Amino acid sequence: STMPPNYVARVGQLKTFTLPETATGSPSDVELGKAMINAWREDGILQVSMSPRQQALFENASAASKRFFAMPPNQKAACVDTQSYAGYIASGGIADYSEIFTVTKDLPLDEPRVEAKWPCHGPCPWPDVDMRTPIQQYMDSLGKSGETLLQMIEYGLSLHPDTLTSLTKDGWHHLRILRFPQNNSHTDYGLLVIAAQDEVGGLFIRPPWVYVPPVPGVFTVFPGDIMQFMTNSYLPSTPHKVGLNTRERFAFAYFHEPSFQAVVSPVAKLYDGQPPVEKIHYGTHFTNMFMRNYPDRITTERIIKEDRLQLLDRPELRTQ
Repeated sequence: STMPPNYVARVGQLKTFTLPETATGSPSDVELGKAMINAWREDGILQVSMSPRQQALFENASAASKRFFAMPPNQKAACVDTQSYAGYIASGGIADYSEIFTVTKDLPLDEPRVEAKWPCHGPCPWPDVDMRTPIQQYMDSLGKSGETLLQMIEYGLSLHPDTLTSLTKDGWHHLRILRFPQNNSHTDYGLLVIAAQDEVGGLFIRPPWVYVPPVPGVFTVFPGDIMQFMTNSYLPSTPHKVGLNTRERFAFAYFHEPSFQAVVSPVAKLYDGQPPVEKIHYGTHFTNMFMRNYPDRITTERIIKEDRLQLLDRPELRTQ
């Protein structure tokens, strides 16, 4: 077993599926959607086989990840932006700290949303184009898989068409490039979390702890908090923790998210009788989570100094 030491968990026997290239509402899509829902309600997590074209993009993105983390520390620490939370975040012989490079929506300085000084909207601090192109193409392939999974959920739950896919139009998709060093419970604010890992392993989940073994050629998908809110605990939020192994581990964390301007509301079908009157504005939910997780960041201080949080109450940031 590739399980990190000093940890006690059960090995997971997850179901593996193959997503169709285009969800059309065929009887094959309805049967596949219902099978994925039962897997999420029983084990809390399922695996999806990568297409051979997606495997090439994962290898290119994994190569650009190791090339970035091989740079000197001061060259990586300079990858910070004052308008966007994307960039490098550190922990502390070779290395001994957990490093993360978040990639939010990359918008130039002349974009209307960045000119209006909206919170979290800004350029992405890429160190070079050699890292920007492969990681961007990897996010585009994960965006296609994330949308097909949402169409599977609407077909399995027999929801009205475009019930979930209409929220992710220009969605605030962001990717978290992780690196965990040698050994010598977190949540997830979103609809679906697509995670890909190497052969080292160290991912643990909590069914509705269980170790997720590394399987070549597949990525793992588990819902988050926003999915549980809309579905009335039908698809529960799966907590995840990472354990340090004997060797360095590289992994990805993709978040298929609604639009920054979209306001999610519970599904009236999945609620007995009347649904709650509560509504979550994702733009306010996203900024509140990053301002709490990264308080000492220059991005948070600028939002506080320039008082950009007052823009979250304007209707232009709530209609899309």
